Amino acid sequence: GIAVSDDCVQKFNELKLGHQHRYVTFKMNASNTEVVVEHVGGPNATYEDFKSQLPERDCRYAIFDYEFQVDGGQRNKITFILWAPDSAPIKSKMMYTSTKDSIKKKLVGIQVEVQATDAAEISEDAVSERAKK
Repeated sequence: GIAVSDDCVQKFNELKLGHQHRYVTFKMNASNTEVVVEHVGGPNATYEDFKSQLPERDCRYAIFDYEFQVDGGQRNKITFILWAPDSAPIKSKMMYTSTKDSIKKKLVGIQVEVQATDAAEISEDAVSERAKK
């Protein structure tokens, strides 16, 4: 029911098609009618730059273009992150849970999916483990 704004796609395509952003975060608009862009990370922005601003008691969506080395060769995984901390209100968790397939399906090209409910789960450690396979 919640719609996904076109700009969501648009920033996503920048990250994906032109490697313009390291990550894009998405949140429910004030009206709870659409999913909108929260933060755009620049191309050299860090993992900590993303993870540190995640709200302790609210949910978020994100796309992190996760980069790593396999035998010294460069690798990239477009990773889709569902942030849904245990402390977020029921209303919050229900809204993002119901809208996740819609956003994901519009964000063509997702290679890896992570769901995290706390600090260990959204750690770089846990996310790269998933990203490297």
